[PDB]
Amino acid sequence: ETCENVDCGPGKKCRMNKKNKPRCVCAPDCSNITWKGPVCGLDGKTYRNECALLKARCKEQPELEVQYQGKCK
Repeated sequence: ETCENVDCGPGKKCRMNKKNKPRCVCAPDCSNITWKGPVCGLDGKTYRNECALLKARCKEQPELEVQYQGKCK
């Protein structure tokens, strides 16, 4: 019933939802990133930046990566 003493692991952080229940939500660390502009994902969708691609990777697509820098065609 609280975020205290709850370890979500790497890439996740605990957060209380609208029901006062602690949940592990995707909170990827993006400090290691080099290119800071938009990136084209292996799903063919552009992401405003890699940080966002990592969030989506963690939330829905495990095999998602950057297939090239810049916007997708």
